Amino acid sequence: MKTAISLPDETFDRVSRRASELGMSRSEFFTKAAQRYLHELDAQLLTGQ
Amino acid sequence: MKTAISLPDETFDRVSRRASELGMSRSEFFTKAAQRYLHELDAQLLTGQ
Repeated sequence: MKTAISLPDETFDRVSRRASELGMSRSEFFTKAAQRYLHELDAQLLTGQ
Repeated sequence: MKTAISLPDETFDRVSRRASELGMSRSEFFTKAAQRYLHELDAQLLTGQ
């Protein structure tokens, strides 16, 4: 299923930039983002204690 | 512009689930993911060097 996300154009450009910094695809980026996103959130929940 | 990412149902479920753990929308999800992704890598660089 294509994740249809409504993002700003500038923000879209930001995503496009990061996916390109890595050299991967936007799909791979979202895959890595989803995992990094949790690692970050979990780091905040841990640090928040 | 809308991000058109191609994610499997297994992964789509997981993204939508994360967004649901927060209780926010997938728009917010990617907004926060893109920013948290930056801090995630930043936490690896700062620590690494």
